[PDB]
Amino acid sequence: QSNAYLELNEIESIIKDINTKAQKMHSGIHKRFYLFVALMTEFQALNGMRIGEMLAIQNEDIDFDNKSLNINGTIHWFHDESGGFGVKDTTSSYRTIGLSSRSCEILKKAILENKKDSKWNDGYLNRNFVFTNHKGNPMQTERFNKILREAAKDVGIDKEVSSHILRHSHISLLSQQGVSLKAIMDRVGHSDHRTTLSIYSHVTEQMDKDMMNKLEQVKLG
Amino acid sequence: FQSNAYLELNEIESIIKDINTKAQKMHSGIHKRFYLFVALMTEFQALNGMRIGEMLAIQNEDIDFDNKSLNINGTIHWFHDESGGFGVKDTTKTESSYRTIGLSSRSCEILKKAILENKKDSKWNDGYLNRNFVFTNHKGNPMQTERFNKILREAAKDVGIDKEVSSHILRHSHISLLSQQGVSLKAIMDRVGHSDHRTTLSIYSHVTEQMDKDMMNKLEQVKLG
Ligand SMILES: [Cl-]
Ligand SMILES: [Cl-]
Ligand SMILES: [Cl-]
Ligand SMILES: [Cl-]
Repeated sequence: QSNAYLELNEIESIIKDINTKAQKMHSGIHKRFYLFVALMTEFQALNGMRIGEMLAIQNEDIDFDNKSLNINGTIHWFHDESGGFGVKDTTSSYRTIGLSSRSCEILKKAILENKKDSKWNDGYLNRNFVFTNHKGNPMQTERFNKILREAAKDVGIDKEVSSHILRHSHISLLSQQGVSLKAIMDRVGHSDHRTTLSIYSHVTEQMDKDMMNKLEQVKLG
Repeated sequence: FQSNAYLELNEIESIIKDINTKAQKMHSGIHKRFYLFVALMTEFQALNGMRIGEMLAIQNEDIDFDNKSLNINGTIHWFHDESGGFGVKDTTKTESSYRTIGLSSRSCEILKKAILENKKDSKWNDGYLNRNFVFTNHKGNPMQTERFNKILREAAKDVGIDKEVSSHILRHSHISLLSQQGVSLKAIMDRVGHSDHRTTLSIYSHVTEQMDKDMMNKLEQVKLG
């Protein structure tokens, strides 16, 4: 839609709820799921990629020195020869975007958890994915979304929620910060431009309506 | 098109302050009046973005203080009317940039100040020919643009601005401000009119290009856990 996004503070509150669930948990498997969904929720709100793209991120795709991420495939959901579930497709939404410092922490945290489980948990088959379940597979979309809805509801948000709304939220954020439609698309990808353009329009129209309000603040004498 | 192409808010603020400071030091009531009015005009154009000719053509009846709006319906033509008033308001339709714009409280304040001063003069000063203009000299005429520019220039010099200045830069400054506030080009255009749109366009593009470059810098402030 046109109003199909969340406010930063709504998302913050979602992430805090999920982290809270993560902390009460005893099962390490459940803890990892909730921990990671919290990371993924923030990451997507802060970077705007599709969920399929975020699930496909691998260690080599990140460049922490230059604070950039190379987005170059999505998940195909079938088993590879090793039993691993979910395989990366390399096969033109391909792009390189910039990572904030926060986004880098998020990635480092994911990778740290992954090094540890790789090393200590026999069931964790490292295939170099970053956002993984306890088996080292890219987390399944349906699972991420389920946890996200449940949190959103628990937190009293009324809107329907899913990974899409997070991507939309990032587009809404870039709009509010005065980024141009073209720059937003370089970052978020040229796919589904109708939706992107629809959000851009809605937001920039609110900003225009706020014009006299902002000018009210300006006194020079 | 450049940073020399408009003024920062604080540069405008210094200019106004310098102009008012000069006004306070003056003996001649006529000179003090010019300076006081140049200062009001400088702020008003910076806050509103009209061309100087349109600002000079503002009359009491064009202002709607209750709805905080201004009706921009004419510009000044520099010739004498049949009573000897210099500068006449032209409202011809074809040179149409006519528009209604919103005024801020400060802009309203500014207008009320100028009008109050004109009322004093209209009542006491025999040589004030009252034609309802707001931004006037002591004869009741719309102030001449060169006398505004000359004072504006000296203010800029004295305050250390090393840009080329005239009324235009104030209009450009307003456009720059609305661009930094994330106002769409369509909205800017409705407020400031379509005249010299090549310039409006180039300012908007320059600023929006700056804002795009500042993207990562802005995002660095975003943290949600
Ligand atoms: Cl963290
Ligand atoms: Cl999963
Ligand atoms: Cl005042
Ligand atoms: Cl004059």
